[PDB]
Amino acid sequence: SKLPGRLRIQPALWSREDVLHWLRWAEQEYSLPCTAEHGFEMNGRALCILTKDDFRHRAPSSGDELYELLQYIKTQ
Repeated sequence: SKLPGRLRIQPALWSREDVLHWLRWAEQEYSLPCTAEHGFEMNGRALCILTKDDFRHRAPSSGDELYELLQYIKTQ
């Protein structure tokens, strides 16, 4: 329920591995269908430039809550 320590940095600094870790953490945290781990093959700087519509394109069932989760982490 608490964010993994490696993800406790501004997301623009996340590695590609961190992004994948984040998606797996979010799927567990939100009970999501798990069909999203391989639609964000990019690091955090790339992830942070995607729009909400891009998230919906890449994760049609969960993109909005993933985007909103990322937006919250960007405030931390």
